[PDB]
Amino acid sequence: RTFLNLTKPLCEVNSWHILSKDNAIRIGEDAHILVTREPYLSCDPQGCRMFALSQGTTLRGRHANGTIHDRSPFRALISWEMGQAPSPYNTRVECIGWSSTSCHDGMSRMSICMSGPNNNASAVVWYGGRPITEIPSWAGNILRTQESECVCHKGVCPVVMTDGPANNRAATKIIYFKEGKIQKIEELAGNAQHIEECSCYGAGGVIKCICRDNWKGANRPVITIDPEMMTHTSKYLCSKVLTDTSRPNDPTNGNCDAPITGGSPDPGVKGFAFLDGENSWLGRTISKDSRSGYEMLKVPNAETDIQSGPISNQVIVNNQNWSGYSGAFIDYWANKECFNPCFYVELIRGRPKESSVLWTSNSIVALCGSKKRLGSWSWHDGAEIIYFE
Amino acid sequence: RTFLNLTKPLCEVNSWHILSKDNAIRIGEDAHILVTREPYLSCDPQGCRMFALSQGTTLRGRHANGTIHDRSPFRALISWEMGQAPSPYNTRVECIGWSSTSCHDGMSRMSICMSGPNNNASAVVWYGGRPITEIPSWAGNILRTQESECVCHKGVCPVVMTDGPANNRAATKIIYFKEGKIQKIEELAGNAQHIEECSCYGAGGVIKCICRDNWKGANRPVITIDPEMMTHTSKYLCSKVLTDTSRPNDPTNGNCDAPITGGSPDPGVKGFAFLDGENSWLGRTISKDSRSGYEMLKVPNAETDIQSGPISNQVIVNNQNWSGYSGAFIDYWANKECFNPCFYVELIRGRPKESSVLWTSNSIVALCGSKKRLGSWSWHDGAEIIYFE
Amino acid sequence: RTFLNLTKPLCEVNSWHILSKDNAIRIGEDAHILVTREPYLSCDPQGCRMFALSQGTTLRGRHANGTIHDRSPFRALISWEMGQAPSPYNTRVECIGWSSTSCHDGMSRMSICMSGPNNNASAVVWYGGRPITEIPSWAGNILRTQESECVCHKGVCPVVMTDGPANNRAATKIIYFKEGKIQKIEELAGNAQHIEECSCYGAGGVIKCICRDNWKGANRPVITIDPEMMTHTSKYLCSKVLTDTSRPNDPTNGNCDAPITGGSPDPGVKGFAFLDGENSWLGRTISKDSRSGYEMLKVPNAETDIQSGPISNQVIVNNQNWSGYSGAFIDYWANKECFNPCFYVELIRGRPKESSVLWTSNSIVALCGSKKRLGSWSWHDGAEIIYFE
Amino acid sequence: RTFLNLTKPLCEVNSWHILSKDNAIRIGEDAHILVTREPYLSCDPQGCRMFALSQGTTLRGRHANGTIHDRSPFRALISWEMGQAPSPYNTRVECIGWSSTSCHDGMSRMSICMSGPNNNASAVVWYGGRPITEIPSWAGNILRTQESECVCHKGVCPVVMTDGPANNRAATKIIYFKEGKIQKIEELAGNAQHIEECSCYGAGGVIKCICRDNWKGANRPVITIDPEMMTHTSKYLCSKVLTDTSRPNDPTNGNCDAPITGGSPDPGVKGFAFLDGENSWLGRTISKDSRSGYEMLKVPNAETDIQSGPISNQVIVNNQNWSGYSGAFIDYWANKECFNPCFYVELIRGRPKESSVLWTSNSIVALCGSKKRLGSWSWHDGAEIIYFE
Ligand SMILES: *[C@@H]1O[C@H](CO)[C@@H](O[C@@H]2O[C@H](CO)[C@@H](O[C@@H]3O[C@H](CO[C@H]4O[C@H](CO[C@H]5O[C@H](CO)[C@@H](O)[C@H](O)[C@@H]5O)[C@@H](O)[C@H](O[C@H]5O[C@H](CO)[C@@H](O)[C@H](O)[C@@H]5O)[C@@H]4O)[C@@H](O)[C@H](O[C@H]4O[C@H](CO)[C@@H](O)[C@H](O)[C@@H]4O)[C@@H]3O)[C@H](O)[C@H]2NC(C)=O)[C@H](O)[C@H]1NC(C)=O
Ligand SMILES: *[C@@H]1O[C@H](CO)[C@@H](O[C@@H]2O[C@H](CO)[C@@H](O[C@@H]3O[C@H](CO[C@H]4O[C@H](CO[C@H]5O[C@H](CO)[C@@H](O)[C@H](O)[C@@H]5O)[C@@H](O)[C@H](O[C@H]5O[C@H](CO)[C@@H](O)[C@H](O)[C@@H]5O)[C@@H]4O)[C@@H](O)[C@H](O[C@H]4O[C@H](CO)[C@@H](O)[C@H](O)[C@@H]4O)[C@@H]3O)[C@H](O)[C@H]2NC(C)=O)[C@H](O)[C@H]1NC(C)=O
Ligand SMILES: *[C@@H]1O[C@H](CO)[C@@H](O[C@@H]2O[C@H](CO)[C@@H](O[C@@H]3O[C@H](CO[C@H]4O[C@H](CO[C@H]5O[C@H](CO)[C@@H](O)[C@H](O)[C@@H]5O)[C@@H](O)[C@H](O[C@H]5O[C@H](CO)[C@@H](O)[C@H](O)[C@@H]5O)[C@@H]4O)[C@@H](O)[C@H](O)[C@@H]3O)[C@H](O)[C@H]2NC(C)=O)[C@H](O)[C@H]1NC(C)=O
Ligand SMILES: *[C@@H]1O[C@H](CO)[C@@H](O[C@@H]2O[C@H](CO)[C@@H](O[C@@H]3O[C@H](CO[C@H]4O[C@H](CO[C@H]5O[C@H](CO)[C@@H](O)[C@H](O)[C@@H]5O)[C@@H](O)[C@H](O[C@H]5O[C@H](CO)[C@@H](O)[C@H](O)[C@@H]5O)[C@@H]4O)[C@@H](O)[C@H](O)[C@@H]3O)[C@H](O)[C@H]2NC(C)=O)[C@H](O)[C@H]1NC(C)=O
Ligand SMILES: *[C@@H]1O[C@H](CO)[C@@H](O[C@@H]2O[C@H](CO)[C@@H](O)[C@H](O)[C@H]2NC(C)=O)[C@H](O)[C@H]1NC(C)=O
Ligand SMILES: *[C@@H]1O[C@H](CO)[C@@H](O[C@@H]2O[C@H](CO)[C@@H](O)[C@H](O)[C@H]2NC(C)=O)[C@H](O)[C@H]1NC(C)=O
Ligand SMILES: *[C@@H]1O[C@H](CO)[C@@H](O[C@@H]2O[C@H](CO)[C@@H](O)[C@H](O)[C@H]2NC(C)=O)[C@H](O)[C@H]1NC(C)=O
Ligand SMILES: CCC(CC)O[C@@H]1C=C(C(=O)O)C[C@H](N)[C@H]1NC(C)=O
Ligand SMILES: CCC(CC)O[C@@H]1C=C(C(=O)O)C[C@H](N)[C@H]1NC(C)=O
Ligand SMILES: CCC(CC)O[C@@H]1C=C(C(=O)O)C[C@H](N)[C@H]1NC(C)=O
Ligand SMILES: CCC(CC)O[C@@H]1C=C(C(=O)O)C[C@H](N)[C@H]1NC(C)=O
Ligand SMILES: *[C@@H]1O[C@H](CO)[C@@H](O)[C@H](O)[C@H]1NC(C)=O
Ligand SMILES: [Ca+2]
Ligand SMILES: [Ca+2]
Ligand SMILES: [Ca+2]
Ligand SMILES: [Ca+2]
Repeated sequence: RTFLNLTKPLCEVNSWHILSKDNAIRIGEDAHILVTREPYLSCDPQGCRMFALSQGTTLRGRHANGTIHDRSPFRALISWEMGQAPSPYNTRVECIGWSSTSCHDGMSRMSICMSGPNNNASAVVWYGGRPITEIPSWAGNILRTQESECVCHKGVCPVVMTDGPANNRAATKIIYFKEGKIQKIEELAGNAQHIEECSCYGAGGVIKCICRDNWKGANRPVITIDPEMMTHTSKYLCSKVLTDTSRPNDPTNGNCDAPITGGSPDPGVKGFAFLDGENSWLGRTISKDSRSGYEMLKVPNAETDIQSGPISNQVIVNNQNWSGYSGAFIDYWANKECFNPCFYVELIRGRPKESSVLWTSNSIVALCGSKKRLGSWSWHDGAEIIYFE
Repeated sequence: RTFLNLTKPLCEVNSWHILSKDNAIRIGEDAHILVTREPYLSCDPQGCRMFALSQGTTLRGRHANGTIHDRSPFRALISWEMGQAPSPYNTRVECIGWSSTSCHDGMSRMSICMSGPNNNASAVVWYGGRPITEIPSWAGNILRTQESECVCHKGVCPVVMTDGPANNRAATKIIYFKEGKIQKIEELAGNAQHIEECSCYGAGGVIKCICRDNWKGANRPVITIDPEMMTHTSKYLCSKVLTDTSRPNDPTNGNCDAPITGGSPDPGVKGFAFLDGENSWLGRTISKDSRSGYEMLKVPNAETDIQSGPISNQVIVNNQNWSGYSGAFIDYWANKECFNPCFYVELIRGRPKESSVLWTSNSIVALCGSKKRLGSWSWHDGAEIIYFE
Repeated sequence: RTFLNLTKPLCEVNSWHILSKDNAIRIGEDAHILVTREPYLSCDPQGCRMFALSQGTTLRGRHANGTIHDRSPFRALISWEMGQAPSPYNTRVECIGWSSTSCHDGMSRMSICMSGPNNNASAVVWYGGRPITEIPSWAGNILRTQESECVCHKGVCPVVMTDGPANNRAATKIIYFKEGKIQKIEELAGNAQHIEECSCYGAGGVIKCICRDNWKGANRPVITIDPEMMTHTSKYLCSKVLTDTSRPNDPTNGNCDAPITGGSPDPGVKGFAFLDGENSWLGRTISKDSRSGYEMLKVPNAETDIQSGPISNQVIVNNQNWSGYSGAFIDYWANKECFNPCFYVELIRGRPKESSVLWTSNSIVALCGSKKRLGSWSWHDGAEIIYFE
Repeated sequence: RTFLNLTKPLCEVNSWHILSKDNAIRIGEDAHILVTREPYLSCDPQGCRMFALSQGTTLRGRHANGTIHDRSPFRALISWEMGQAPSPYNTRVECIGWSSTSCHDGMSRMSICMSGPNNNASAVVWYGGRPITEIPSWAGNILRTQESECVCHKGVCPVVMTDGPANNRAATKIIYFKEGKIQKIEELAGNAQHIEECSCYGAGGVIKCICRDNWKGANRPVITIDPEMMTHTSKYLCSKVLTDTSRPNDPTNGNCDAPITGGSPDPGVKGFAFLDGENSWLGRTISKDSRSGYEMLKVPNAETDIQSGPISNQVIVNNQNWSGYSGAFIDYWANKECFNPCFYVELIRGRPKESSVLWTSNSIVALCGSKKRLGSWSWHDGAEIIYFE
């Protein structure tokens, strides 16, 4: 039992295989399943777990009414065994709040939750199930973080947090933790103009965080982190293949160093990418307007080449079904010589796209890379909204 | 593993961070959640757990009708993983009865329940999950105890118990346990005139229990116990900031050595304080009349100065929401050179304040100290009573 | 871990303290609780568990209809953590069938279930969770066993089984198991004329089993087993305090060596006694006709003196409430120099006594000895049958 | 822990004893039980577990409507503690998909699930709870596998898989795994003309797989695997006692090297046999047309002798009750000098035979061999379909 070192390179990926699917909304039509959103997965030496923000109600409960609302005192980060649906009976409360991240350093799990009023939020940083550190809001406007896993190297786990406007310049910082205790704080530097909801992974001693610019860019920011020196750089994905939502049509040429703007009507969604030269994969919603569909695109040199475009594709969720947030995680403790990319998609059901119900929740699907050429089908949520009417 | 000793000082506390919230009434509107009251938390080397007295029914069950009643043969002390709500599926029965305390000595957990008729109640003392000792009523009138955790030092865990009237002089004893066996029994000594429902914590080799005088006093008794010498003293909180409910307006001067009378309509509520010179915090309901709201007041020298008043505050539960009991606990096994104060508030829903339902139950919120200046918002229960009509 | 040796005497018992209560019918009015009957408790080095025969349905399920029926292919011996109610989610299936026993030898648990048709039943004997031995019916008429725990000594665990009529002379055997394998089989010897449902405990190298004569006697048979020699004797309880149900009024003199007839209208009920000279306690129903109420009577020399009568009494279940089977168990792994007697009462609800519902089920209460003089109250089931109409 | 080696012979079997029964449909009438089909059991050093393919809904859920359908993105292989019913709360997700196998090699469990569209399905091979290998369809037509446990020897676990028509010649392969990695792939050889849903067990260094010829034969194919050389042969069960469903009347002689055709209206059902000279047992449905009843027949030399017929029988499920799939498993880690045959019967309820409900599910019964002559009765599902109307 030792601190995780990000020594290994990323595995070659040619297609994506199914890892897990919880069918939460289908099950929760009758069983006692908690209302969630903002899910993710995170692993540790023993296996992987699902994580999400509970709304502190079940899906069939009367309190599901009004769960489109983002921030309340009734939310918490919960975790559970991968593949089960989240019930009041099988879920571990990691921390209390309405924005989270979590990662395992090889010894113990760090979980962070922000809570409080918009003008005076605070994070509590847990390690090994105990609270270690608290961090007050520095800009007085919804202190918040990744909504997917963080990554650790030799016990140091960088976390990206933002405080400030969601629709204008904000105050992002990279906080470097060890055993839950702040080792260093950096202000965001570089050419990314706005940072939300980073999706982060490690390979060859480098952590890359692929984020949501909610202010300008339909191209995604990328923060590159050295967890040994505890330093970073930022810019945008170079590729012309735009991967936020909403977004305009892909232009001739992307831009490494500035946002590519446009699209309607929404300013962003959490997303991810794996960036490894020829071995690069970008996720995005199929729709360039709405959180519908989900596709993986193999885009060689997406990180460096403004003319890069897709050479493969795999549909994860068909464009007749609702998607949601997406994020990266890796089973860093697999018995492999390489770290194999994995990702999840949040399958949002209910408001605001399905207004015949009073609630908003999600289910989860997760996939990992394969070097083989595997066939694909759509892993949509599967619930019938009529049954909830 | 070793027996806990209380040699560490209390941590400096400048504000309170969220530790846990179970949202039990919201969840229990639809899921199978047990009806409880008299909750608390208690920790051990592995972590902290939630505790409460079940009523032996679920919240939506027909048998929730009538659960304002305090003492029945269907009640039990239950414990569960911190943050979950208490269901029939995730709860451990610690002991049977209708008044309890529990605490971990570093090796094993002691749990004590009282049961029986009013005139012939008895305690059963459990240690490591096995029954060790039984204690028959000495005064023939509802033998009872703290309703929050006890504290242990070098194997010795003092517990404060009362037997006798709730509205007149009663027979309080301090019973000193080791591995669930009585080491010594003391009658209450000193200037506290009536003792109920002590909230106790250790620091600096000293256990302080802040109690409820249900006879005359709107100021809270304080018992100070030396667990090495197995002796105690008692008096009242000196501060003019009165902390029982009901209470009169705060007077110009408190009284260290007599009850301050007044207040309407209720004789008392379980509460707590942390008393550490300048580093002193008093909890109380916001209402001076009713169990609504909850505030933390930093009252330097509350223990010693009749003129001591607040220098800061933090609303825990707004005064538009119901509160209930509150009590002290500490994670004495944290990785810290000091013991950090924690507390909970019982958020009572249903009767008698909400008589549109037939039941009485509660949810839990718990917070711990921070040296930082954290923002705050109200952590009220969050259930809509209309949904239960 | 080591094999249990019955090296200690019984503890002195002056009164009985509450050990556990599951409130299963109150909870199972709304939560998913299995229909059961024939419960017991059994301990091991880690603590004690509850056991019962499930009916393979929940209480509120439609399949609860008709659960007065004793023997179906849907029944199983389930065990669960002491104090919880038995749900589909917290119960361990020990074995399949409609009559059982179970005991822990200090290394692993042996469980035995009988199943099959009346004329062709069979036992399966499990050890450490694996099936070891099978035993075919020898008399072609409902091969069956204790319905409470067995007892082990130096790895030898005797079990009493009957096969044959319930209303005439039957073929009872004592089978001595070690690690689930048969060591020896004895035909019943001595003066007991009919044996059902033995309740057994150990002390001082002797196992005593207090049974139900369903044929003739209102006095209970007593089998005395030597688990080292693997031999036994039998007779009846001597006391004039008759403890089966139904029974006649207590005569002025018992009978050590023949059944005392009389009683209407029930031929018997499972019960128990602790027999230890002056330290002897007899349980029975308060009603002499019906499974109503439950009392403990201290009857010095009940085992040897036909004139022995009660010197003290404790009501366990008042005679306005339903009782049921009762049986013995001991926490042989307690940290005491003596083995402390415990018992349980099955609190039967529904048919036949409560015919306004379609089901028959039970809850459990359990108590253990105290040397103190504890007060008592009634530990009845607590469910309101009207809520199930 | 060490790799399992198939060193032991089969145990003599003269009758079958009950091992487990989950009563899932009875319980699931009211409790939250997943819809399933294609169940099995599989053991490991600690005991045995139940397995099945969930439909990603509860039985009383609205999503149970349409669960006759075989292949959806909402299915998964789930496992749970033997004898419990499968709920969302007690089931482990082994892998995602709509065809499976699993087996333990003595060190860890391998589980394999196929998912995807009919023309582009893929297997994912898990070991120790982590994905190891992926296998794309080779024939573009529902890559699929055993639907009961595989068997391992010295770390090598062969698995039979088919891809191609269900009603014509298909491409079957035997894939030999070690630690979830492919050691060798063989095309099916020998005289079996069509292979589906193999039921496999090991004894004396040989693995025997008794399968389903869904194209022609009402006699069952038998694949014999040498797990050290990683080679096999195939033919049919010799015996005139035909054991697929549907089937014609048993002919005067069977045929070891070609299918015996006929029967109406269905082309096959998954089944099993244990083949060990005299000590040979064949399962089959009692009906020759429908999945009704289930019987075990002792058919000496069924593997070699075309004139072999039954010398004994045991009814497992009477012919007034629905059966379903059946399969082999063995507790290879029992404390016996032989490996004792076990099997399960899938008890299918709902569509198509019970059209008054919208769903299809099942419960499980499992039995193992006994050398004794045990009595038997019918272990039918036991649910009342009227309660679901
Ligand atoms: C970001 O978050 C942080 C932390 O969550 C937060 O920090 C707080 O900042 C405020 C100032 O903005 C601090 O407030 C101070 O509180 C001091 C003590 O207040 C309590 O006690 C008062 C005295 O009570 C006694 O006597 C009265 C009158 O006779 C009697 O009613 C009482 O029963 C008792 O006997 C009391 O009046 C006061 O009441 C307020 O709060 C209660 C709930 O507790 C509420 O019910 C009341 O309605 C009322 O709101 C309170 O209970 C106080 O002495 C201090 O006042 C001095 O300084 C101010 C300048 O700020 C002067 O105006 C004043 O003259 C005083 O000399 C001041 O009010 C608070 O302590 C901080 N808390 C912490 C934990 O740091 C920030 O506000 C947040 N930022 C944003 C933008 O939200
Ligand atoms: C605090 O709680 C404790 C714990 O429960 C409690 O302590 C008990 O105190 C009472 C006295 O208050 C003690 O009662 C004694 O019991 C003796 C034995 O009684 C049993 O047997 C009697 C005879 O039974 C046989 O004979 C009759 C024919 O005579 C026949 O019907 C029977 O079938 C049988 O053959 C029997 O009469 C008696 O019945 C009582 O109790 C049963 C429940 O078991 C109930 O259903 C009946 O309605 C009835 O109440 C019982 O079954 C008894 O010998 C003894 O009598 C002497 O003492 C009293 C004074 O106490 C004298 O008045 C009398 O003349 C005798 O000299 C007495 O009844 C009991 O043993 C204590 N138990 C323990 C565990 O200590 C405290 O009272 C509680 N305090 C408060 C304030 O509530
Ligand atoms: C077994 O399943 C396999 C796994 O899914 C499958 O293998 C797949 O085979 C298909 C057909 O051969 C291959 O498709 C090839 O894909 C590349 C990549 O195409 C993607 O990118 C292009 C270009 O996008 C950009 O420019 C367009 C054009 O101007 C803009 O609109 C856009 O915004 C971008 O700037 C895009 O046009 C493609 O569009 C397809 O896919 C999406 C979903 O991702 C649909 O929404 C869309 O309508 C259309 O169907 C696509 O996004 C392409 O260049 C080649 O020409 C070819 O199309 C897959 O790559 C291959 N996948 C893998 C993982 O191997 C097998 O086909 C399947 N077998 C069977 C029998 O079903
Ligand atoms: C305690 O329970 C014991 C456990 O069950 C039980 O012991 C059983 O005792 C019975 C009665 O002695 C024995 O029966 C014997 O069985 C053999 C084999 O019978 C099976 O095979 C024959 C031949 O089948 C083939 O040919 C026929 C006709 O041409 C075809 O129809 C069939 O397809 C085959 O091609 C078959 O006729 C038998 O049919 C019976 O059983 C089936 C269920 O399997 C029913 O559907 C059917 O109606 C009929 O009842 C059977 O399948 C036979 O050859 C002997 O002559 C004799 O019948 C059991 O073998 C024996 N079992 C064991 C495991 O020991 C005890 O009886 C019981 N005690 C009490 C008191 O109940
Ligand atoms: C869902 O929640 C909304 C918001 O609380 C409920 O709408 C309120 O209903 C109350 C009681 O009738 C009104 O007095 C409020 O003014 C309404 N508020 C708003 C914002 O509309 C609605 O009733 C709930 N629906 C259900 C079915 O519970
Ligand atoms: C809640 O509990 C009360 C008390 O048992 C019930 O009130 C009784 O109702 C019974 C049955 O109709 C009447 O005979 C009595 O008049 C009532 N007793 C008292 C003290 O009021 C009430 O019915 C229960 N309510 C529900 C909905 O279960
Ligand atoms: C069960 O599932 C079927 C299939 O989805 C449902 O049938 C549909 O019902 C809707 C609403 O009545 C109709 O618009 C469609 O025409 C039907 N579709 C088909 C394919 O038949 C059926 O309603 C469901 N039944 C229940 C009780 O949920
Ligand atoms: C507050 C800004 C932030 C990022 C743009 O909004 C997020 C957008 C969300 C969204 O676009 O769906 C939902 C998130 N729950 C919300 N985060 C919080 C903490 O409320
Ligand atoms: C019996 C006196 C005691 C302290 C005043 O009453 C308490 C008051 C209560 C209260 O004020 O809410 C509830 C407690 N459940 C009750 N305790 C018992 C054991 O019934
Ligand atoms: C079959 C005789 C036996 C003992 C008299 O009957 C018992 C009586 C019972 C009873 O008196 O309540 C219930 C038991 N479940 C039953 N046992 C079985 C195996 O059916
Ligand atoms: C696809 C052919 C295959 C074997 C003949 O059909 C099976 C028949 C079934 C059956 O006969 O009941 C149900 C199985 N779930 C199905 N398998 C799959 C993967 O769909
Ligand atoms: C108290 O516990 C601490 C930490 O285990 C230990 O170092 C110290 O010696 C203890 N003091 C006493 C007097 O037991
Ligand atoms: Ca954007
Ligand atoms: Ca008071
Ligand atoms: Ca009798
Ligand atoms: Ca066939």
